[PDB]
Amino acid sequence: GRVIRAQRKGRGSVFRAHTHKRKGEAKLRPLDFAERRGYIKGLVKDILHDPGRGAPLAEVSFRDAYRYKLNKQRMVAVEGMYTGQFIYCGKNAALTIGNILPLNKMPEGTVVSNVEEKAGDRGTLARTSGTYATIVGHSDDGSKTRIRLPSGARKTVSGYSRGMVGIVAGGGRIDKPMLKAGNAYHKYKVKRNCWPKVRGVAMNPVEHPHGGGNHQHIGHPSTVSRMAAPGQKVGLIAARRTGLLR
RNA sequence: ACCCGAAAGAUGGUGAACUAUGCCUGAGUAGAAUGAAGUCAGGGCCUGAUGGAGGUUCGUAGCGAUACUGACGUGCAAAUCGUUCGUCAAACUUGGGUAUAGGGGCGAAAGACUAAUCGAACCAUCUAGUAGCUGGUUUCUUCCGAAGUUUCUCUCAGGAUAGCUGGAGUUUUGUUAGUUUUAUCAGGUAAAGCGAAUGAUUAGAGGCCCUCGACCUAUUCUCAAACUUUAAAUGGGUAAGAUCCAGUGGUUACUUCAUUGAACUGCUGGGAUUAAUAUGACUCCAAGUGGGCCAUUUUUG
RNA sequence: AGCAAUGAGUAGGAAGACGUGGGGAUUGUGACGAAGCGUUCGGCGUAAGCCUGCGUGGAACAGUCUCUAGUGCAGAUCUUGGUGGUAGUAGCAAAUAUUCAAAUGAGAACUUUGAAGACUGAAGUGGAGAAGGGUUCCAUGUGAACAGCAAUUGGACAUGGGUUAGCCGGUCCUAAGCGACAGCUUAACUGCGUAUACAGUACCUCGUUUCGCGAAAGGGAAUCGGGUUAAUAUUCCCGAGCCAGGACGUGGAUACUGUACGGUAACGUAAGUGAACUCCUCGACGCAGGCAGGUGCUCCGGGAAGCGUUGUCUUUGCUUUUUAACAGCCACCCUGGAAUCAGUUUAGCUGGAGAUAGGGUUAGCUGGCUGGUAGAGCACCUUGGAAGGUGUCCGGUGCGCUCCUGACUGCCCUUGAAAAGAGGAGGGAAAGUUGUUAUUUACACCCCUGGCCGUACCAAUAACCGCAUCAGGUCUCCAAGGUUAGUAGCCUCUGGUCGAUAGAAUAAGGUAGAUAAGGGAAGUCGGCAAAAUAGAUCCGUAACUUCGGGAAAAGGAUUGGCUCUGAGGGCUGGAACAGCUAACUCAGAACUGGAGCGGACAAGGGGAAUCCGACUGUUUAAUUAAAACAAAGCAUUGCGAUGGCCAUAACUGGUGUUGACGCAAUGUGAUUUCUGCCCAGUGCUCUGUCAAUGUGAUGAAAUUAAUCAAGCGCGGGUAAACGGCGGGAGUAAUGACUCUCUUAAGGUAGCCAAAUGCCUCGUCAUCUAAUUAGUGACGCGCAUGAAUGGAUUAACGAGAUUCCCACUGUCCCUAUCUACUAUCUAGCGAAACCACAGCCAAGGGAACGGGCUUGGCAGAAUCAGCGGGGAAAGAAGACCCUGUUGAGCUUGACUCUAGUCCGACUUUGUGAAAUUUACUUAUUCCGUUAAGUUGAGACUCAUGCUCUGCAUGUGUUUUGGUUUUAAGGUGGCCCGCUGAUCUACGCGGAAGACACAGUCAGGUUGGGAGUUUGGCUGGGGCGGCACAUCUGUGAAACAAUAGCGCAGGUGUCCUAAGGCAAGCUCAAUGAGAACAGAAAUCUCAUGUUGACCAAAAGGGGAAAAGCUUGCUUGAUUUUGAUUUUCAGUACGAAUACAAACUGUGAAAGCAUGGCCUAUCGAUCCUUUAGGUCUGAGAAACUUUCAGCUAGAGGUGUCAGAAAAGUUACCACAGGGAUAACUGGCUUGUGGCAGCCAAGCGUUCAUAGCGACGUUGCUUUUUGAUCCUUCGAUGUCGGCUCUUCCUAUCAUUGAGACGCAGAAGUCUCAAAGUGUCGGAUUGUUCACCCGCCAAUAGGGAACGUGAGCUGGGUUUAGACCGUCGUGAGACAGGUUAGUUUUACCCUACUGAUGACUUGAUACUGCGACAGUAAUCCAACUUAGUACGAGAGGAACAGUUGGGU
Repeated sequence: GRVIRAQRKGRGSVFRAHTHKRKGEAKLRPLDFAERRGYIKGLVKDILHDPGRGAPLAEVSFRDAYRYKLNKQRMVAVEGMYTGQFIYCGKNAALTIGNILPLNKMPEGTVVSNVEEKAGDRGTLARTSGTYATIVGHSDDGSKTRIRLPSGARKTVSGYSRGMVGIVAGGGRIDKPMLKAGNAYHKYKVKRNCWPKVRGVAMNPVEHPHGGGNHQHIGHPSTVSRMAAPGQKVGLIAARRTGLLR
């Protein structure tokens, strides 16, 4: 018996995300008339450290098309982007860093960040610091487009989907070692409580499938099926291959 | 269901005032030591200042609790007191608010903590839960008076079954017996046996040159729970007349070569206790008991 | 009534009586005394019981026959209540402390007041709040009880009284979060809940957020001084203000063809309009560091008051000298143009994107001056018996302490809330025509109102929580002087307190605290405890190293007081001078002292190595702080959102305000250095078997071949997945090398008697006088080894080991001193425990008696101690076994199951083609403030072709501006349309008849549930089957008869090895026959069974029961009886007939399987055989079904459940029916002593020995056993302390010798005296170094835990190795882990003490008990005796030493 801390994480409660001083969900500007029949001049007013992520957020000030008021979207900041810079969102904007073109306008070989999976998605792919999705090639029409993701994989995507030209800022922030436990602690405090992880072998055979025994060993295969239930699925899940790569 | 007694199970609720962890908003922590980058000068990268970094060191408050296996141990105290000791600007300490609840939580992981309750909290109920196991079980006299053995049993600390025992009814008195005698059988122990079989065993004799041998013939030493020709004592069986003996007729699908037999029956004779001694001899219902131990002789490891 | 015989009794049965509460019937008693109770007034009955005198009592009760029951107590660790002994006992001992007088009172160690003396010692025991408490606050009064002595006192008791707000808080806002709306789930209970139609009577034009709760520490309108009450105050009063809302009035500003002016500017002043809408600011924010300035505090000096000291000195020491909120006034611009760069901080920074400089503007604090304001407050003086006065002044100082501000510098894979509310700006909507106007409601003054609730007190060594007035715990603020680096320690001022039962003595033993000559760990498991070191300055500092460290390494010297000298600033008037003057900081010298001086306080012991973990960090609240957890680094795994992992009954959520430099799931554990081989096993993963449905055939119909998903098979990959990694001979003592059997691969690099090596205290060095320890090597390593990570490693450690120096009372070896105790008194005053009690020896006994038997004995009553006994107390043994008792955990146990994968059907419609791919409306997903979609059209320029063309086509992109309440054009008499195109009401996309969902079907599913995990048993377990069953023996001559006794056997075999008849004779021996023998085949003679009969062993058998041939199937059918086990049940096996039908033989007969004794199976269920059979209950026919009778399918635990582990995290009921200790019986084994005489002993059995044999003793070894103990006798060893035994090591006196002397060996009387210091190990033993006269062996519950110790063993944490798939296991190793109570009785040791032919006093006697001395050496005797020589004694005497 007893439920494993793998299983307790879905329950919510104490494993929820620490969202409080985070400064708004980062997105592209919601698909307008203006963006898809021409373009709309943004102005970058601020650049902000959002806590619990590597990327900066640019805060951008568009004029509203219909009312007198002045709107404000917060993007994930492509690097080479400064306070005072005009961004130009839309279909008929130039291919330069900052700007938010649809993917069919971008000529292949282009580096793109913060890309929309669907049309009007607001921007899902390649948002983490340093990353980008490169364009491979178009359709005959310009309807659909190939992209290569930060993983490796190759994704067909609608051409009327859009993203920012250039690489996301905060590039290469894993090349340092955190020397201290303290520096790990300050990292995961402003995210969820996922730290410190206890090894399941140290636990008793109640609390985990590995734990127990007069020597500190696992005792059955660490590799486990996709078909196994909640609370079996620990260790190496559905693994094609094990051991050191080459 | 004679009375009292579990470890547990389930149903429905109450708790984070202690503690575990997250979140929001507040507060807190002398004085020393060491002297990182950066900067300034002088000398040809060295020398001197400057500077004030660190999950750095010494050490207050605060958090903690190593040793004395000190004191105390019907305590001041259901965890305290003394001297000593760990850490002290951080993965730190801490108030209030808020989130997580019982096969659930929370866990820098000890099965820890979750109101002195934790290898599954607490409260009430199902519940007077079940117990082949412990402990108790309340007046007097009178009469009779056991068993620890048989078989079957997931049986070996229990049952069922028979026996031993009591009570309630009857049948009934030349019939009973843990005994001998008279006559007749069965038995293979004790002893005895090997110049009897079978098996074990010592000793010599007498049967082309030896030679111990061979084997044979008559003798000899000693033996046997799983060898025996022979064979006691003590025990065991049956019989000793009225539920008998004889003579004669009938019945019969049996039996015979045949009223020849066989068994059963009718009648007619013969006979009253036909060895000793003593002496009146079913049916029902039910209890307790099914751990036994000892002694003389026999006897197995 | 008579006669005779008889009379024990637990468990148990039956019979007759006695007694109790009520009902029915009947006979009665009683206020002249009922019931009950007490009693030496008594009586009766075998007894249960009954009757009754006397006393008390005051109202109901009894006898007899019946009916009825909540009907009889010594026990239940029974229940409730009451009461003892223990006992006037344990005890009231922390927090330094009280004393004297007077007053009050019945009464004073304890109340109050004074005087002294102490403590607290501003991170206070002080002054204020919160939580919690709830009247404890204040006054007056008091009989109890309470305040562990007292009490006149009180937080007790009683009767009264007390809490005043626009400004102090709540109230208002929103945070983490939480309730509800729309709906959505569910039978509801619940659970989810950001979805929705939520200003200018009438006319327009706007319109995206839903209501509320959530902070007495976050945000926020405004308050301060003095006085006042027995108890309240920023709340009352006096005075001085401020804020929110709303406002009259008089007098000023400004405008009147339209909202003030000034300055070059930064910006300014008494005023100086600003609607909709929009943007901005404040509210609004981290930590560390130093620097500067300020408040308050502390400090030094002068002046004026009062006070203190005065034998002596002292222009002296101390206290007071204060000023509130509120109100007024005291970075940026211009000129200019920088290199010979300049300005500037403690630190760095700043500057042609305009520095220095000169002149301005602005921000500010808790700064200065005046008002407030001296009238108040404070300190004094004089008249009244409360009136009136003077004074309150003027300056310094600082790395000082406190809090605040300011600008800087640094740190982060950490970047440090929101909303209410207040204001600004852009915008220009409105109004206003020189007067009742109109903007000013904060232009100045004036006027009015401010609700509701909290408000006392404690906030802790007595108001809270711990059952309590409990040495415990519980958030915040302020924080003085001296010493010092210092909020350290030590002493003090303000404020607070003396509350903690006292007095007397000063025994042992305690508790804490001191000190010890000589030696210096010899003590001990172990340096445990305690010592020693310690501050500052100057000098000096290694191995090793990740170059940062190690380092305060190690190792040295100095320090006090007093008198001097030198160096280090600031402000004034213009070569540097002249005046005035202020810090505590360094350096050095002289002198002086009992050589002291960080003088008290405070304050590291050090060094050399090994093991583990890198480090800081964390942990088992109340036995485990570590080597365990974590950690950074390293590596693997899954996942591109219709997704990965996870929650949910459902709806739907978490990760996710997320997107691979990410989230999720694992394993290793910094750095350095490496991570070898194995894919057969078990997992994981990659591309024949065969369910439901549906289809087709058969038959009257129910029923009864193809097709056939996933999975499993088949075929690959994968070890930083679980894991695994060999033997044997020969060969130059050794085996480079050759051969051989075998695995998926055969342990590679490394490392080792390891925290891992059984043998093992391994072997060789080293440390030691001596080492089961430590270190360094050596490896056939029981059982090392590579991210189950291998080998290292600086720094670090309340970690585990060893050695050295220093230092010590740990030790030799104990001794003294201090306080509080114990002790004695006054007052107060428990509890555990208690069958009855308390002197021993032996005996027997349930095998270690306080009681019993036989002895020794035995004299009141008491006090202080002590730990031998009471198998003392504390707990229904936690070890072990039993139970058809559990629970936690595991899995390849049995039965399932959430989840998931897969197929079918519904959802499910419309098309097309020969299963594929078109449609869109079901259904699904995403986005938007549902704003611009579909198809046509022109507006501008533009690549440019022809002015008008199809179009391909674009138009804001040059700068951190602005874009809102449209202008224009044009029509209605002041309001419209166009500008701003028509189109069709599809908000815009993505997917789409597939997903999803519902119901069935199949696979997977310790994630989870429920359950099980035999018995016998010289304890259980392992082993075995004694669990069904046969033979022989045990077995004691009928029968019966046990053990885990003995020797063996069975789960079959066979159409013949069954049946019958006939013929024949077998094993073996003897003598014979070409090839031929020891064995072939043939022949005669002899052959009592010596062969053979399917198999164990035993019976039985010769014209057979054996062998060979012939013919056959009785090994058939129908059911009963009997025998065997036995209950006289069943099964099985067998026997004897009956009624059939066959076989063989001439026939008699024989044959119902084997010549006889073993060779096997209920109910239920299934299955087949039999009948013209019975039933399916409305009636026929006819499939299927149910029956009746007889076989088979099987339970071997064999009279017949369907079944794996583990628990050291454990639990319950029990068990001495049953193990691990002592004790008891036994004595194989161990130990000790005899008897015989073969030989040894030059010769000689016996001086001394003693083979082959043989007889005893012992309970100091170890077994064997299970009697005692499981509602507990505290399981090793050491220390301490006593006594006993003799089987004598030494000492005394002898005897014998292969005894010359010396030295010995053997034996007798002998237990009087003695038997030691150390190294290693937990040791008991052992083995060494040494001494000595000698270092003998044993017992006393394997003496000795309310005597200690806790090293070992034997709980819970953790590590290694081997075993196990795992949880876990180990008589394998390793480290960390609570040792409770005496005050009872006796015993022992000490203390008083009643009484006896009187009192009292002194001197004595000595029954009896206990005993104490014992060893060695030197000098002479003596270089003598004796001896061939070497060597070499003794007694008496003398002198010392040990214990």
